[PDB]
Amino acid sequence: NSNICEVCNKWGRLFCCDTCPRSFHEHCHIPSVEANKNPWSCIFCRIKTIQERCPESQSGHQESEVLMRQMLPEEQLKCEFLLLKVYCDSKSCFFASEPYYNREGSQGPQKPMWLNKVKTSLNEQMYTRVEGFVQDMRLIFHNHKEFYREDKFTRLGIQVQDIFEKNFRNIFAIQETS
Ligand SMILES: [Zn+2]
Ligand SMILES: [Zn+2]
Ligand SMILES: [Zn+2]
Repeated sequence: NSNICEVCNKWGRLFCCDTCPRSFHEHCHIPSVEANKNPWSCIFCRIKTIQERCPESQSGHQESEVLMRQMLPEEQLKCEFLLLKVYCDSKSCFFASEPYYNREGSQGPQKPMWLNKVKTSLNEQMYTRVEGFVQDMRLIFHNHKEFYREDKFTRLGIQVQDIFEKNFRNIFAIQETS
């Protein structure tokens, strides 16, 4: 197994996947690494199994159809994995914890949102459709763009949104377009 966490790239108290060489901090994995379970398979491995069981699941889909899907166990898992792929980028730090807004010439968003809030919402099964999770994720970056205006810091929102959107298209097998 790797000697650094797959998500934050640090050493520490690491749990090792039994079916792949990745390792995780307990609360870096999503869901948090399960108490017992021998063997244990990481989210990467669990997603790869879904694909392998249903190869046709990789054919292209329309985003509108994916969004309306109910959050059954496979869709729950896919959203957890997509959230984890965002935390994998170091720039996610800016969006992880609860923000506050006090900048001359700007007003804070009406509905603040942040990664750890989405993480709790998934854990608590608060989303009934994929659409709920995707709307909160996109809200994080939209709030950031609106608040930071012409400050160059706006670009951090564009960057992490791009990581979200690429991973969304991969994980949910969105039909490729020009
Ligand atoms: Zn970690
Ligand atoms: Zn694994
Ligand atoms: Zn199948």
